[PDB]
Amino acid sequence: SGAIYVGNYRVVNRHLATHNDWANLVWEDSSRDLLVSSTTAQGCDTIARCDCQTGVYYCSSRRKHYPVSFSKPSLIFVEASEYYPARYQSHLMLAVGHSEPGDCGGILRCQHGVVGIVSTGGNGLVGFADVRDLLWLDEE
Ligand SMILES: COC[C@]1(C(=O)N2CCC[C@H](C(N)=O)C2)CCCCO1
Ligand SMILES: [Zn+2]
Repeated sequence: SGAIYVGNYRVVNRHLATHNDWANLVWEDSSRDLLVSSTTAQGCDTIARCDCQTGVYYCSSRRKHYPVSFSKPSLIFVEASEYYPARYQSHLMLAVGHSEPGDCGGILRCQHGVVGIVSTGGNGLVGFADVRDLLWLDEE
């Protein structure tokens, strides 16, 4: 589990969104595994606006932050799970690292701020849903 709290927005994995998130919905995209809801309190996270390919992510199943090198956001085939059929997930970045069920939502960050959140795992790989192109998260 986990979310990004920027401005008056809460960014979560779409597959982990709560009823309150759907009742206060700002934007959602199944192909990216992302959903954004509105919040009453202002958040403290800042979004990175860059092309970094190195950063650090939080792995809840290890209670540890790991430095990683990651691919550029791309269209990647993800195997069937209990949340989605086998499909192409867009704006996904892969790295070598531990990610098991429960780790979705952990933040990936670089020197500029938050880059994205854990969205996929298994096989010694971790995949992150990028948020750096969502410029509107910085306003309103
Ligand atoms: C932390 O990821 C959890 C999981 C995963 O990759 N899933 C399951 C959750 C949805 C993910 C997706 N974005 O399509 C795919 C569990 C299934 C296999 C090991 O990793
Ligand atoms: Zn950066």
